[PDB]
Amino acid sequence: KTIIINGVQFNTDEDTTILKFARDNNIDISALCFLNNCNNDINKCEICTVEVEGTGLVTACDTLIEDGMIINTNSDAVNEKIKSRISQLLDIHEFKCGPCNRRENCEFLKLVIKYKARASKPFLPKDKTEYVDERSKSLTVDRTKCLLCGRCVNACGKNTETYAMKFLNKNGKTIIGAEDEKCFDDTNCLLCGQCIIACPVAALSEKSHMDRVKNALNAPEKHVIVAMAPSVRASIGELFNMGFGVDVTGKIYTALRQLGFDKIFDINFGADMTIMEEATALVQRIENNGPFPMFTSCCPGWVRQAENYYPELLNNLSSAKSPQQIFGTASKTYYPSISGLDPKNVFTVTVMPCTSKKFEADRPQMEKDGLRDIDAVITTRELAKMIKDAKIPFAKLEDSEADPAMGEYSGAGAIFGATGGVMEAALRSAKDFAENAELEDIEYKQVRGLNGIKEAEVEINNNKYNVAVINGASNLFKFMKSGMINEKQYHFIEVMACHGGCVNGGGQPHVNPKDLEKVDIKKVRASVLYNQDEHLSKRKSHENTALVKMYQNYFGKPGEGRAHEILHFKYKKSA
Ligand code: 402
Ligand code: SF4
Ligand code: SF4
Ligand code: SF4
Ligand code: SF4
Ligand code: FES
Ligand SMILES: [Mg+2]
Ligand SMILES: [Mg+2]
Repeated sequence: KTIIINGVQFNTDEDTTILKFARDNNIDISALCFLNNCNNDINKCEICTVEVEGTGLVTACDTLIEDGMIINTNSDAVNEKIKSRISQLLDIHEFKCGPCNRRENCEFLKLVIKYKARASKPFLPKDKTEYVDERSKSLTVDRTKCLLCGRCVNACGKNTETYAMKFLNKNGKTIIGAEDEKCFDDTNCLLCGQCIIACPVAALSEKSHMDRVKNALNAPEKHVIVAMAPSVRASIGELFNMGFGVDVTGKIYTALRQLGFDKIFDINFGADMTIMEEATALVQRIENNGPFPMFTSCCPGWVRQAENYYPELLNNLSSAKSPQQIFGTASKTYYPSISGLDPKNVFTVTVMPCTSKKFEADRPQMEKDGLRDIDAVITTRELAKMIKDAKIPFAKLEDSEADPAMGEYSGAGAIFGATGGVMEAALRSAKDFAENAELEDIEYKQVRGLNGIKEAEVEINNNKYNVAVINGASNLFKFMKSGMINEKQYHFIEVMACHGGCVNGGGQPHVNPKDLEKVDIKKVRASVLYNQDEHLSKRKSHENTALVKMYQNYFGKPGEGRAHEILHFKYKKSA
């Protein structure tokens, strides 16, 4: 094929779109509604408009290149078309970037600046209450910012296949939202926040917990613990112009101390706990020849998916609490026993790459004697915002260490944030538990990677067992519906709602689609975790000294008695 673009001749054999071919050859073509290899089929944004000689104006993002095409990407007609579309978007957009949470990384603002577009008449809604939905424990909608680009709908479709995010006809105009415009929590929505990640503007956000945290910090009698998820140390640096794949653990500890948190712990400790319980439970099921399979339960998105689509699997879920909740429980029980603090004055805050964690933390039964396991959950973005608001020079901070009591962790706990990490850690402990030995080779590279469905045959003590890692909610649906679950007998199955694992969580920093083309964000974020695992002395959860001390001195033997009674949570289906 011979393609003429802006007077430049190309000879190619590729069968692709104008947009992709142009961007492969460093030709600038703007785009908005195009993301995840699809656009808004109904109301195309037409920001990707180009001029094809003989045909007229076309959308580059969904138009294949053809031999003889003469394309102009920067003609006056094209620019006036694009500018017109952007102006029409501005007509329904509250253009107040000042207090906006996407001010520093908004795509729409970049487009407005680029094409110098102005609204025909500024959209200044006086009461935004009709435009805002904050009923959810995880997600919030601000339709004064919504461009109706459909990116959240497509992302929900491709990531979860639930289509919990839909186009709706409200009042006679189109909005996006949950089924029947209900609160997302009350639908089949997983609260995974992939829709947020896909959003180019501030229309979709996480349910803020920053005020809980601030009020707790400023409350004289409250002792505020903070603990960050595995993924946070591999991600937040992005929001401080430090680049991708940068380990910023120590800087985070320092920043948290400067924020005024009273205790600095780590969720990876909780991960080691979860492994302590779950590996024990797995060995128990192995020696009892059942029941099989056992599913992980640490992902609240997956838990909600099971609740809403496969309740019969609820009794197959591990009873071990997630690292977050198990850490919280221990923070309300064990921690006061080694600190002298009044448990009621303890306020436990987690930092998560996840929006669903907010819902998990606010589950009614996630408490004991009137004390919440977790009192607040802030996302990576929220923590970054809190750091910036405090004018803390994050990139220049010196490394500090976490408080040891519930802050030490192994590499096994460290790799939790990546798909297949929980599986690998769990196997590392379970083999040692079952064989009553301390094995050398602990790396299970078969369960790693971005493959949607991963399988492995592991040999434990005498026999062989089948494990599966489900990478993404849509892949859970595929795994179940295709009957892959019935092809063989599975014994242990990991499920993560977000493809790539928690490193690609709904509470993670937004990334420019261009940088998304430049960088494999999932592998790069996971690389930090695996690198931490490689260079750590202890690489098994049961080799965690602080954790071993905690079990020996307080909880006793895992998987039973005190440990089972306090550190476990069971989901029950309804009759
Ligand atoms: N609880 C918990 Fe987890 C741990 O440890 C996080 O904190 Fe994850 C991450 N990163 C998130 O959110 S949840 C799913 N299990 C894998 S990792
Ligand atoms: S969504 Fe973007 S363009 Fe709209 S107010 Fe916020 S920063 Fe400005
Ligand atoms: S919420 Fe965001 S992603 Fe969804 S249609 Fe509106 S602007 Fe697009
Ligand atoms: S939170 Fe997840 S399941 Fe719910 S609408 Fe958004 S992408 Fe879909
Ligand atoms: S994979 Fe991780 S970030 Fe995504 S919903 Fe599950 S726990 Fe949250
Ligand atoms: S980016 Fe092509 S129609 Fe929206
Ligand atoms: Mg299309
Ligand atoms: Mg305080």
